[PDB]
Amino acid sequence: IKMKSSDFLESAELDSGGKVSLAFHRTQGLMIMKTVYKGPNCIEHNEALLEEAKMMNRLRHSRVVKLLGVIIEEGKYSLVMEYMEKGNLMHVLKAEMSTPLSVKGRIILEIIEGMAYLHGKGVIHKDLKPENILVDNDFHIKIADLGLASFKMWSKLNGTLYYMAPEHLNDVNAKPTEKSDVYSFAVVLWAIFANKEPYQQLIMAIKSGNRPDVDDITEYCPREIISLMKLCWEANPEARPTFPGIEEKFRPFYLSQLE
Amino acid sequence: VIKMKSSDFLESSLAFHRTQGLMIMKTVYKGPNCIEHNEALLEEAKMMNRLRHSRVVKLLGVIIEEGKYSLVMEYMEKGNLMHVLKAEMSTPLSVKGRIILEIIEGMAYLHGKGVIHKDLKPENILVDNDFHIKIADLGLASFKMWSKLNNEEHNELTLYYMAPEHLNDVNAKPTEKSDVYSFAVVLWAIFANKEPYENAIAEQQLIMAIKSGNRPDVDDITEYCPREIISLMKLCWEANPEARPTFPGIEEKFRPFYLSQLE
Ligand SMILES: CN1C(=O)[C@@H](NC(=O)c2nc(Cc3ccccc3)n[nH]2)COc2ccccc21
Ligand SMILES: CN1C(=O)[C@@H](NC(=O)c2nc(Cc3ccccc3)n[nH]2)COc2ccccc21
Repeated sequence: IKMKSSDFLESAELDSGGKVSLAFHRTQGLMIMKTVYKGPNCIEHNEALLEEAKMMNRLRHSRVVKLLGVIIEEGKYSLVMEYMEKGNLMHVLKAEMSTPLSVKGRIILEIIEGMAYLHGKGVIHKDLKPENILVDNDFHIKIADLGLASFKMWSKLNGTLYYMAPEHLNDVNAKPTEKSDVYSFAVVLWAIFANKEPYQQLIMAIKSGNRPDVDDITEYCPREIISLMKLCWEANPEARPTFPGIEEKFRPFYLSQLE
Repeated sequence: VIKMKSSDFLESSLAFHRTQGLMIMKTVYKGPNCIEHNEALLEEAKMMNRLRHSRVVKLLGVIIEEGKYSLVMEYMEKGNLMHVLKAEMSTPLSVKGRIILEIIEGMAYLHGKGVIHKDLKPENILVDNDFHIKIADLGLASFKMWSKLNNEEHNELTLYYMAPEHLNDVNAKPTEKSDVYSFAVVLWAIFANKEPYENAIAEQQLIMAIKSGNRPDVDDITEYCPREIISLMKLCWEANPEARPTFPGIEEKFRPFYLSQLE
């Protein structure tokens, strides 16, 4: 679960929309490394910082990012994850060539898959956003936690409200649920077909019922997907469906009309 | 709780359900119906109905009626995997490799839910009109109560893919590794477009040969199976059950190779 800088034959640092380093590991290959903090070795939380890593490494699914390990040496604490060549969802959505409707259709279903898996494993994201959806060179996605919203030990060691559920806006104490991530998914649905980010006075608008304008989407989007985002960004969390329920409607649809 | 009425359908078994599409039925028992033995039958069905995954068959319902105990599931138009590989129209590697990866995902799902198949074979791998697959249990090997109903007196009612340990004189209980062996043989048959061991003359010659280390003929599938899938099936059909990899382990090995060389 823990690696050494020496296990990497070569490495390069790339800054993206951040401060990550790509390295070629001997046996496994290309991985992304990020130094969480720099300073003297800790004494209080080092034991459970290695256990957090073990818990995350055991979330294995095709649509979910796998934490490969941790590098702890001479006052450095760094997480190691797999490499997604094309960066994140918005980078791919703002590219010159338009992403085919078929590929956008497949991405949505893969976001559903990864989300249904994490929920089934008792994991609530609370930070689902295009910046957290990582795309490989084959246009397949993996859900990541780059804002350390689920890495509580690693968060202590060292933000978009456009995707945040209204129940969480001006109510930090409310517990994040499966319905919190469904709301974020609806805004992700919008950002996919609109190919851009949506939108104190904004927060009260979103709390009243204001949502990203469907009319702002220029390119072609099915009426059925429009209805799916509307339903998922519903004010009452109880009215919103679950990811296995989104999947049982989206999968036949994708297979009949988009694949 | 998820019990179907015959009212929705028509007789054949094969029926169109209003609002749920075409379905295939299996009438397991025809005779006197009694409420006591039925809960055990309804509960087991509710148990299978909760194995929900894109690559595993979802039992939709049961029809417990007078003179009819039936299992209901969605009809897979192209039949089993074997019928598809043996068809006139040749299947390209991209489709075969996607089929292989679907099997792994289905099996990783079932194992993660504690389900050990015990009867993994091309006959239990079902295909739709879009060349996507589902893992079934047509032999009722996991259906303890429905299988017992299928063996009554008052009622009207394989070898090539079995692990060496189960062919053995010892014949211990199945494991996850038992299914990994079955998978290795299916991998070979996907690339051979036929059942293994054609050159076998006697069943006991076969049984003793597998226990000794005989496996499907690798030379018959170098036309054309990548060296990667060959090493994989060789690893999955190892004599020692503890030396076989896990399905999530096989998934982490097959997914990157399929994306670069086959998709
Ligand atoms: C280098 N790098 C990482 O390793 C990052 N890892 C993940 O985002 C990660 N998501 C999962 C799956 C998961 C687990 C829980 C919830 C959702 C998904 N497992 N790990 C965190 O730190 C970074 C921060 C910024 C850039 C790079 C990194
Ligand atoms: C009508 N019909 C069915 O429903 C058949 N069902 C399945 O094979 C089935 N596999 C699973 C998942 C699963 C669960 C455990 C292990 C593997 C897979 N769930 N159901 C059984 O009986 C039949 C016999 C013949 C034709 C049709 C049917």
